[PDB]
Amino acid sequence: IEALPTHIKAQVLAEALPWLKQLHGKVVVVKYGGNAMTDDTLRRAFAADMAFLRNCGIHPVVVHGGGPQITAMLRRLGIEGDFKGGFRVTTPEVLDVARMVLFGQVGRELVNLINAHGPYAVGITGEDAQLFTAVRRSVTVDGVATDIGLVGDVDQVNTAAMLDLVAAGRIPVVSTLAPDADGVVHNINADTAAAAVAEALGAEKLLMLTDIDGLYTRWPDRDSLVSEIDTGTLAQLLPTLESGMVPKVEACLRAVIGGVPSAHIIDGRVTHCVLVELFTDAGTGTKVVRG
Amino acid sequence: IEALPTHIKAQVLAEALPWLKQLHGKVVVVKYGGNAMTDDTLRRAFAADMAFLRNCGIHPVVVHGGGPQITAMLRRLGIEGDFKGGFRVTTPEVLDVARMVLFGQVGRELVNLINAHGPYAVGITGEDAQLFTAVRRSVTVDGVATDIGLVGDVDQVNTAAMLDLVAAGRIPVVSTLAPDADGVVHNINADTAAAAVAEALGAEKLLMLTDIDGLYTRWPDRDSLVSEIDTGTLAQLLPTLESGMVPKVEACLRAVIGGVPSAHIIDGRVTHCVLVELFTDAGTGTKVVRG
Amino acid sequence: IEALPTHIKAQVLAEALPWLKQLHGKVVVVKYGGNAMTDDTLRRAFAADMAFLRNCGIHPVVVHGGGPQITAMLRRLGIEGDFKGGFRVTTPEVLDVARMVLFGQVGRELVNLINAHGPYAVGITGEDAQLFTAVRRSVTVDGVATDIGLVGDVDQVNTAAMLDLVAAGRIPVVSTLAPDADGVVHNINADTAAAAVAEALGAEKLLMLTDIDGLYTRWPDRDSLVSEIDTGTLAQLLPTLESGMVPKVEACLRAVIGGVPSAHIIDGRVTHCVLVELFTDAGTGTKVVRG
Amino acid sequence: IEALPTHIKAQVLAEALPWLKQLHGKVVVVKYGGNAMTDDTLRRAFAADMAFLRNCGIHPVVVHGGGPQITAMLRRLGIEGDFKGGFRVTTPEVLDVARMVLFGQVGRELVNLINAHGPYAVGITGEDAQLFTAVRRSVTVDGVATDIGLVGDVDQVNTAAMLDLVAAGRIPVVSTLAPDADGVVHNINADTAAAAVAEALGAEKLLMLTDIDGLYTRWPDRDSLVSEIDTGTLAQLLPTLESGMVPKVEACLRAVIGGVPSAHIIDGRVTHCVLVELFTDAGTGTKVVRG
Amino acid sequence: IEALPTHIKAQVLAEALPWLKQLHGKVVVVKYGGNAMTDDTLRRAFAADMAFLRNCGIHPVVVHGGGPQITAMLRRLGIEGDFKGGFRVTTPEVLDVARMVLFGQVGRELVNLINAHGPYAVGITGEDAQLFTAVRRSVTVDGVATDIGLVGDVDQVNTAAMLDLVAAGRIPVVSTLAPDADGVVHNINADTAAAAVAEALGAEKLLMLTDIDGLYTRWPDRDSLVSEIDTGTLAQLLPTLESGMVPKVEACLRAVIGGVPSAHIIDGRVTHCVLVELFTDAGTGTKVVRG
Amino acid sequence: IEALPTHIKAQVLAEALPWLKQLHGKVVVVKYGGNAMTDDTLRRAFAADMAFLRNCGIHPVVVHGGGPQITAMLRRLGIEGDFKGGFRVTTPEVLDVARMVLFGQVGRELVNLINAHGPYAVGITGEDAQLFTAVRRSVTVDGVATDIGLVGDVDQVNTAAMLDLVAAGRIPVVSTLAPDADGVVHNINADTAAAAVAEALGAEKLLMLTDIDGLYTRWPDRDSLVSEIDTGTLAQLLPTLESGMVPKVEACLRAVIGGVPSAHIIDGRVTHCVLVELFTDAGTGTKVVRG
Ligand SMILES: COC(=O)c1ccc(O)c(I)c1
Ligand SMILES: COC(=O)c1ccc(O)c(I)c1
Ligand SMILES: COC(=O)c1ccc(O)c(I)c1
Repeated sequence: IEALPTHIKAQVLAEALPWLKQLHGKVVVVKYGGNAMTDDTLRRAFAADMAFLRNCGIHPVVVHGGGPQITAMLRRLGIEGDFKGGFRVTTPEVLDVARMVLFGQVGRELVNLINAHGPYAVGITGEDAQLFTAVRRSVTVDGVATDIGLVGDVDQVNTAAMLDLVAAGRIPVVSTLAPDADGVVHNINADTAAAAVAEALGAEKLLMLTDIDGLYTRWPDRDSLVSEIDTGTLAQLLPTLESGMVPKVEACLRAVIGGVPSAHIIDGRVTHCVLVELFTDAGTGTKVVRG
Repeated sequence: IEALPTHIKAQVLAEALPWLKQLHGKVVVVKYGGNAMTDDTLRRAFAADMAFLRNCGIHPVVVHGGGPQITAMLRRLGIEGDFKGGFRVTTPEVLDVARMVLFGQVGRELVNLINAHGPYAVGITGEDAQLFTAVRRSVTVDGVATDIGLVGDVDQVNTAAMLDLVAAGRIPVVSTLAPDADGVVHNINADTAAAAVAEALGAEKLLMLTDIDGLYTRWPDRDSLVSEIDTGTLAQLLPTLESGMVPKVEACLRAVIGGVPSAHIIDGRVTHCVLVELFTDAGTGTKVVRG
Repeated sequence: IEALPTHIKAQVLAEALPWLKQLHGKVVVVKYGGNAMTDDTLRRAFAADMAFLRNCGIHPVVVHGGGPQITAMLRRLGIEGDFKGGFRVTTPEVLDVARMVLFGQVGRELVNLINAHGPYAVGITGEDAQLFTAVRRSVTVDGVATDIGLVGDVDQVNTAAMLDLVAAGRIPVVSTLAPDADGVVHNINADTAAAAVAEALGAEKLLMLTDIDGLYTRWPDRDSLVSEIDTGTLAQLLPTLESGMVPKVEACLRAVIGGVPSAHIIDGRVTHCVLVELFTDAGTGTKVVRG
Repeated sequence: IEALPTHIKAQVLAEALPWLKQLHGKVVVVKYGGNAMTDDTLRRAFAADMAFLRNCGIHPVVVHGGGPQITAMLRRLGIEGDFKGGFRVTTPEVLDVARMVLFGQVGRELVNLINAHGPYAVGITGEDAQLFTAVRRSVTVDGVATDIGLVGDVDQVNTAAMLDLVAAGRIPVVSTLAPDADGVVHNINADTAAAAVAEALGAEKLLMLTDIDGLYTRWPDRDSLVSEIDTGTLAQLLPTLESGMVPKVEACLRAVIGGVPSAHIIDGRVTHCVLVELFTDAGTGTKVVRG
Repeated sequence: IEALPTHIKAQVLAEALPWLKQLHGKVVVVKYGGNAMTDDTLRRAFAADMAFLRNCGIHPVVVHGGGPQITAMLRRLGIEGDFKGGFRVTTPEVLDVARMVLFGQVGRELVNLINAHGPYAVGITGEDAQLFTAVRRSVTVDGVATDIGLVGDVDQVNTAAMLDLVAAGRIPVVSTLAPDADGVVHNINADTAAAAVAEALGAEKLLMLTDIDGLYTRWPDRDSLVSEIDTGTLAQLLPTLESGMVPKVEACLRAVIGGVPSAHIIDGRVTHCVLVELFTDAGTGTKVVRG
Repeated sequence: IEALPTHIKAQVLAEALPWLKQLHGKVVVVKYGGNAMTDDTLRRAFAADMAFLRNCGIHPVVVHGGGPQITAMLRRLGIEGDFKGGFRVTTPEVLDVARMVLFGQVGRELVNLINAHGPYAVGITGEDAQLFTAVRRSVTVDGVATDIGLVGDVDQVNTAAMLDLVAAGRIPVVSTLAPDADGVVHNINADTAAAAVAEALGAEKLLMLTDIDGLYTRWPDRDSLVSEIDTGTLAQLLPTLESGMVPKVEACLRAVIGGVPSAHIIDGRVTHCVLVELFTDAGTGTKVVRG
């Protein structure tokens, strides 16, 4: 820990200066999911890292999901699911559970972890002050698209009140639930949502915390791994990717095409992954830029 | 509805003018519980009334409880309670349920009901931006006081960020959960809490929505009912009151002694009770002032 | 007064909520003339109504005339008039009298009536801080137009300083006198002027207080009366109207065509007419919209 | 006009610099009466001088009277006066005439004269936005004091809204009429009033435009004239002064004792007297300081 | 000094009022060189004149040169010059001397002279907060252009931070040294620079303090002197001017064509020349306007 | 450089978080002298470190000296010194040289080094906008105190305009020259000055860049070195210190007693010493706190 000469303790800090300039006064949207939210030691480091950005004058906006904890509460409550394709149909009953688990349990832990370093985080959904709206989403079941309930994409973002909040010195911890135009609340996929917030707010970077080292073009060839890719190439390769990392990837493309400078798929198993990806050239992840 | 001559439609409005002057630019804390939150028609009217205040330039702050809905989720989850006196011991397991039911279910309905009239409500607990803190509370079991878990009173209120919020045009819908000084979240009794917010913010009025016509000194003598009372008399009469209305009453006294001009115990069974109590001399409730 | 059940006292208030939302933060120009300014009881109610709007966060701007009081001072002073058509020629002598009666008598009563409810009203003419200018107006005598002295229409409005004033929480009570480009003060017809202010300021509504129930297309067929009309129809019907209500009508059309959402011709004999027309669907008057 | 070498045109300007520093950003109250308001050439110069101060960043506040023009309108109207001592009893009838002559005639000329140089002046009385209040004043008739109607001294000044106005770049032209606490408007002596405004606003200087060269201790010994005097000496000499200059003098003492640095009694017959007194050491007037 | 009747002391002041209106709230760039900076009495008057403008609410920006004092320090240091044409080649050694003489000696005197009247002046070069940049300049030696070292014209001006400074009440005293795009500091000709600042800031007037009465078209015919000229005529006459006044003239044309209303070539031997040129019609100088 | 595992690249950054919280939004005064200003590689790192603080939202204020460069210019100019004790008498001739070397050479390098990372630094002396004043200082020659010319201590600091500057996002690079009350400029010892600025501005930390590892109580016993000390002990030990480090030490005590939390004597030979001392527990220097 300290058997490390100082002369180079100084050097690692001093090589963060370019990215401190790059990110000073800018929005950085961080999608936070996977194991980064399961292990206590990683969780506290993630929190402390949000504190870090905010004591450098960067404006983080956290967007979290919560698949597994939702399904655990549904079984605990004995709510039998219905499944079309692999998707659970989101009934009014399911929606209310998703809402109370995402907003009243998962988001609360992150808010309390970040607020140990200061009065920074505040939790919100699209319902609070109409910050964002949803629009119902059908999924393609297998050729035919069909309805799987009250799920949707982010429809509109109140960019104004959002950047009021972070300029006021606050870290928004977002739960991806939103009203539609008639007031009916839908659950939104947190990867998609994070790309939609990042684009609305003119974020400098989208950070996608995933449980993989990075994007392998030829999974699992160890050296197929890639550290940077354009949108156009990533687009043509999208249909050849593993099931779970497809949402993290179209989020990246919809954001970078949407004008975000770069989207990053990083390893949420590395402790302090965001500090590594933002202020260090030794990034585990993969960068996505337009092209 | 309209078989009412207009010449007096005009008169009822014009007699709201004194209380519009009294309340323009001021904080009004409304504790919202009882049946006012059970019946849909009353609920929508309560929401529309919060919208009303806010389109007159009054600054409402809603504080809600949720006893019955909490205990319903505990039984649904099969969490066996422990009971000292009549109090349920609030385990870490119970606390997390209280939190997710108060913040992720009950507060969400009120936020969505108010936001049908505009981007006004935002939900918060004392955890968000450290708005308020708690301090653990023992209750007197029966002579001896003893511990009944993670319950406490409101400890400190960030008056500053709170009045920033309402001046920004927002209606805070508060869930009474708060960190203590070491970050551990307690459940706070929503009547107490509402008196503590009202005092911190320099509210003009505390409104206590209860399921009774008003305070009867000699329950149930029909004419023992009283429309106004001082603190000192109400204090001496406190030990002679029904079990459930004692918390609504010491909240009133701790607020009015605390410098709030008046606390009001009103009938949440009357539709639009807050509009009646605030802009009309035909108030069902009972007013509490210092003396 | 109070033999009116409360359950419906509550209902009349709660049905003002849509127009409180419609009018919150907006300009409402009220032309104030006729009997509304002759009877003390109506006058005090008009004042209290301006106070009302301002304690709901609406921004009233009052524009008053004063034909009869001017001619009374001219006779009291023994100033013999000259008359072309039915118009009095406005000499420098007449102008100074009009000015001192409109600004130093009539406007002063309204300012003092409104200021019994608070420091709200301030009187002004177009001369103060160059708020508006005039341009001399000839009238068509009977085929030929000819000069009838220092009378004119509103030329330019300093929209900026005007909306500074009402955002500063003030109710402007305007006397319709204005400099021309060379500094010479003209009298302006207060109906015209009110339409010109309303258009300049982006008012939500123009309210024209008149001494009639509303606009009768076939005066005096009792049922020719109409509650709403477009500009285009009202235009084609303008040449068929009574002598005194023509100015109230072209003011309405020049304002609504000018982009004001609606102009209203209301009964200033009804006590609290503006409260009835603004927050109630039982409006005596007639609404004018574009078409 | 120009047969004046420039080398000294430069010198007179450059010797205004100390008083530009002294007066930059400060309030200067100017009481404006006497011949300064009767002759057109002097009047225009007075106006242009107010424009001058305001284009140097000084904050002038003009306070005018109007004895003779009031009595002319009373005779024109055939209102017979009643006289106790030499004072006219101010009936409700007289008050309304005073008000309409001061505010609707006299103040209007000054506003239009100043506004030829820019949108600067705005007229006001104590009735507008409750800027100042009056309190009824009895005068000592001759030993015994008695009532002479609705006349009073300035009671309270809304210092706040007043300095809002001049910081907003406006020159207030004040008519000395004010409500009392029950809303009844009194006429206030414009010398007194000017001392009361100056003290309330923390004026740097009070300027009293009078029709005399200055204060002669032994009128009419030509060399009894004095250019500067303390309060205490001026106090002891007050009972030995001419009838008309006593009000100009107790105004001076009540202001300078009230904390205004200096009061000045200047010759309103000199063209541009205020420019001479403020930016030149060749002042005709007499300075009053505390002592 | 005072044997000058006051009645006309008043008149000279009152004839400054139009130019006080013209210049209130505007930028006036004054290039300050020649004898105006050599004689102590003229220097103090120049300073006091900058103080003057700033206590009238004008925003002066001073730009100074310093040819002779630079060459004196080079000889004092024994730095042998190299000369192409009549130009000294500006070596890194020469540049550092120019910088320390212009910024650390010449500008310091002016700052301390102006700050005797108040905390107004602040010295700056283009290096401070990157206020302006330079671009290297070759001069035409005699037909062929060639390099004469680190000299350049003003490249870009941070108009924003510049007008922040003067609105903050400060008088910038500029030394004409600026970084290029790679950070290398060049010396800039102070006449050119002053025209470049004036254009960037939207100055009302450029004042060029020169050691001549004005521009003589046929030097030295006494009556060839001219008080006003357009750009187009001045352009065609530029190749027929004396060696030293050519830079003062193309500065004038590049500024007035650049949109500055007028450039003025004035006599810095006249004491208080800027006060004479700005607030008096007896200007020694010559005005340049577009045409 | 990169043969350093990342897992601990992450760790060194994450251990800066406490001092980022401690220093966010605070003033840090850095005295910059010694070798830190002689070697190019150290100089650029010092600059980049000031950039660092400013892209974390810390407010650095640099105070530099320049003994050796002054004496070099005096010899280059052939100015013979006069010496009382070991002190050079500071003649008007010497002062002007000190001023032009400190402000026009030394401060210019630091400004240009910092401005390679952004428009941040601005140079100033106490002469600019009267930011600080001096008061002449005699030194005790050897028992008797005597005059050694225009040298003094910092007299008063305009705290207001100073913190305006850094909140405006600027890094002040201060040259220690200041006017006295009569406008005469003195040279101030840059260690003293830095303690005086730090106290005036409520700095969080004073950083004293020195050419020693730290304070040795028993120089040169290698282990007499100390990492933290109180004021009271340091006071009693002051008379037993080496000649050159006495000024760095009484600056520390006058600042910490003056209410600065801590003063630090650090090794300006270590590259990036300020980054090490501020964001790392491996500090070479010695901390001074009150006691
Ligand atoms: C626009 O929304 C807000 O301002 C907001 C929402 C939730 C909060 O906890 C807080 I503090 C502010
Ligand atoms: C732009 O005009 C004004 O601001 C104004 C005019 C009259 C007043 O009585 C007041 I207070 C403000
Ligand atoms: C943009 O530059 C400045 O704000 C500035 C520069 C130098 C100063 O002495 C001062 I005070 C402000």
